Amino acid sequence: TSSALKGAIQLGITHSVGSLSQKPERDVLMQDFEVVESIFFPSQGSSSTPGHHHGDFKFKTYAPIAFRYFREMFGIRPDDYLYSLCNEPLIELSSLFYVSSDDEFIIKTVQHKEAEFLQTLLPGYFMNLNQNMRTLLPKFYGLYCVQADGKNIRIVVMNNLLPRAVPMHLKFNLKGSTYKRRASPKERSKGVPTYKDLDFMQDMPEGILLENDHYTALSRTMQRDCRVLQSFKIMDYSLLVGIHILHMGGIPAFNSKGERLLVFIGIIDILQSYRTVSVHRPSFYADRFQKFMCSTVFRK
Amino acid sequence: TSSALKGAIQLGITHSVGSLSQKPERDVLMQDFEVVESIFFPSQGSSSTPGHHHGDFKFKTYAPIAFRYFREMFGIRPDDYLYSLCNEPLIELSSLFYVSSDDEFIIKTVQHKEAEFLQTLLPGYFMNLNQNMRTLLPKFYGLYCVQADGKNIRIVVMNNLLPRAVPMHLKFNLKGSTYKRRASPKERSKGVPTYKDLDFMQDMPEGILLENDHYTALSRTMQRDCRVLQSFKIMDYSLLVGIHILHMGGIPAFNSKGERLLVFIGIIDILQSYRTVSVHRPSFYADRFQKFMCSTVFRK
Ligand SMILES: Nc1ncnc2c1ncn2[C@@H]1O[C@H](COP(=O)(O)OP(=O)(O)OP(=O)(O)O)[C@@H](O)[C@H]1O
Ligand SMILES: Nc1ncnc2c1ncn2[C@@H]1O[C@H](COP(=O)(O)OP(=O)(O)OP(=O)(O)O)[C@@H](O)[C@H]1O
Ligand SMILES: [Ca+2]
Ligand SMILES: [Ca+2]
Ligand SMILES: [Ca+2]
Ligand SMILES: [Ca+2]
Repeated sequence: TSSALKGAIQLGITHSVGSLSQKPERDVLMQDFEVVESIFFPSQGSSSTPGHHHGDFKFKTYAPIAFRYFREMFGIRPDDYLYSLCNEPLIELSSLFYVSSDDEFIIKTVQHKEAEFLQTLLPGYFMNLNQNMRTLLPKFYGLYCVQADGKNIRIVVMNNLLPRAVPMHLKFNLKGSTYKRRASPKERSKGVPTYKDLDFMQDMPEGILLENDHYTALSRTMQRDCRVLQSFKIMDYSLLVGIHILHMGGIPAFNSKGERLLVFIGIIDILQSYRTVSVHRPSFYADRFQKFMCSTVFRK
Repeated sequence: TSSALKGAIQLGITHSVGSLSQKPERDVLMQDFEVVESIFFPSQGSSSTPGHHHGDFKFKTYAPIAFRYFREMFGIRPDDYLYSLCNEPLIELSSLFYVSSDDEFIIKTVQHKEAEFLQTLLPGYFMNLNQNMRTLLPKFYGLYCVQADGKNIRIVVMNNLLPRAVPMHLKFNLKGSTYKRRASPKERSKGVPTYKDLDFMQDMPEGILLENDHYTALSRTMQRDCRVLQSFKIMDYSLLVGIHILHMGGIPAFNSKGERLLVFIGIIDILQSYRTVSVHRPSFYADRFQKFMCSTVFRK
């Protein structure tokens, strides 16, 4: 019964943000990042909580005020968040993901270790957001946890980098590494294949050309996201990249042949940190990661 | 030999920010707040350090990169900082203060406890600065420590709320408390008397009137600074207030009689925290502090 999770997500977020938009607004304080609040949904029902078809669950909203601030800094009006996520069926896919009917939000699960680490990331995330306004890291809208009979599933709601609205003719999941970085042929048979690194280097060996103008932003704001990531001892993150070819949100690019492109990029899987690996190893992953994307994958 | 401190301040800041403006710029990370860097000035001299008339000292710059960011967010070009402070004599006054020849910077000493607490305040300070852009808290430009033979003097360089450039006809140091809040008559004989709270309530008993427009900013951004301060368990801070009467930086106000004013305000002495006092006591100081200034001291 996946349906028992979709509903518990949808029920609880409504109750969480619903009750918040009545409380009046205030600034975020360091105190707000470690708050975790819990509301209880009996199948019978309660004075606070409506009854439902699914079984009894507690719904846990992590760091609620801080994600209110993050959502607003991101443009996510509360009424839209709630409608998109809690008032329309959720599609699965095949860590475990979902999407909104809208295709604007992605949900993902996260190991207890990864959610706990997100909580510690918040202040540095706040700092990066408020310094590097064109950063590529995940746009985190909320951290939640549904408590089943004796298990916890932990969800982080975040932004969809590749929306149905723009048609993606190429997909890539890149890391700057080579080992097994080649699309499992099971995946290679989708019409929407998310090719990996070796796949890239042969299919697109003259690269993705960028103007002297826009290539500089990338090189600059990636050096920034990599300095942020290695600071926090993070690894195994990919630069996900969808390409679209022509005959408004993304980057404009020129093809090896010369067709005009619009490239859509973002850094994903940033919650595995190492705070046995070496002292200087996450720095190695960053320097590689960046010297790759900003030489092999995008050039001037 | 106060002169031996003025010089050690001036020598070390030059060396600290001088060496920094050659290093290339990057974003602030949580890691940067706890850094403390030390450079050594022998009276003989060194390859790194010039010789001097004063005795040997180590100069300690606290959280250097974070204060570079704070200075820039505040408008303080590095060349100006350095000239003002390190390239012109420093005036004393009669905790121990100085000023720049310019009258734009104030220096103050801080107990080891207070400096150590500033270091912990940095991330919440970063958060407040980047949320409440019209906040009243001290503008901190740097935290430094000069190590004498066996003693340490710890300085925080910050902004002068009452500059010689505007003539102040009134001064006040207000807290929302009454006990001994009445200017020591020793001070009461200066031509520039910094009256306290009881002094205010009788000399200006019809208050400082403010437009419905500007009175709202104050009430709003003070409720914000007080929510920040009590969060950090801080007390004994005063709202310092200088008044100027007419016949461009400050607030415009109307007098009980009706003359047109320009009021200059700021919150000072915020480094005494309590992280024996009650759980809810710093909150009491804030609610009082604010319900005072935004009823007795400024009205609509
Ligand atoms: N924010 C996002 N926007 C668009 N697509 C995404 C997003 N996050 C994940 N995906 C899709 O899921 C894949 C990456 O999943 P991710 O690596 O984040 O999760 P995971 O289960 O931890 O993966 P891995 O097993 O590689 O560590 C990508 O190849 C991408 O196509
Ligand atoms: N940033 C500033 N701008 C202008 N004047 C200031 C500033 N800081 C301090 N002063 C002057 O010094 C006085 C306040 O000193 P402050 O209370 O900050 O230091 P202190 O020695 O800890 O004082 P106290 O003994 O009251 O705790 C004020 O009355 C004011 O006139
Ligand atoms: Ca991955
Ligand atoms: Ca992972
Ligand atoms: Ca004081
Ligand atoms: Ca004090």
